[PDB]
Amino acid sequence: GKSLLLKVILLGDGGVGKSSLMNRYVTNKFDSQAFHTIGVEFLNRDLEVDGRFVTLQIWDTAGQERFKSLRTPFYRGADCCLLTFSVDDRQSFENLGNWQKEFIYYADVKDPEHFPFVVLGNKVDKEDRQVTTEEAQTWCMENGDYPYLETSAKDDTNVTVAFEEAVRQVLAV
Ligand SMILES: Nc1nc2c(ncn2[C@@H]2O[C@H](COP(=O)(O)OP(=O)(O)NP(=O)(O)O)[C@@H](O)[C@H]2O)c(=O)[nH]1
Ligand SMILES: [Mg+2]
Repeated sequence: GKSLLLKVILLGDGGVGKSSLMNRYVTNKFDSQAFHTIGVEFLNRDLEVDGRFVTLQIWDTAGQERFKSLRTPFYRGADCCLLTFSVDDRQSFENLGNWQKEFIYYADVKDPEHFPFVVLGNKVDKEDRQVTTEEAQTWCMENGDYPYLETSAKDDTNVTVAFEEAVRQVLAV
């Protein structure tokens, strides 16, 4: 019959790698000189998870605060939220709780305690990390027991796994 259509939405500070993550996963391409997203964009991607056929509709958003008004209307209907930071940007990590809360409010999330969130620490390939695997993981345990993954759009480290996990989190609810 039909594939299961699931809507996942990437949220996180400007520069973290959201569009690079979506574009690495969808078209196996990476741009070193990626330009700020100013609105929203979605790309559909087909996969099989646990021998189950899914269409993942990945919504990309502007991470910058000036474009908040453009992205917030598109949060509603998301089946999962990928809260994204960069391992070389302590502020992006510190802003996770803010992203999480902005999602729950504008997505109109009735049951936030059970809503599927996945946290991605991107840019793991880069040498000077400013945020430790341990503190990232501890935050995720303490703030809802969210699965955490370290990713690199650049090297294609854990990108497929992150998006598969988003699907698994959805199917487990
Ligand atoms: N080293 C490295 N650079 C990455 C990685 N992912 C993205 N980048 C780089 O980081 C910059 C920002 O990427 P981008 O995908 O545009 O980030 P964004 O979160 O979508 N930004 P915005 O919210 O403003 O649209 C680009 O120069 C891109 O090449 C990664 O895994 N590793
Ligand atoms: Mg972008």
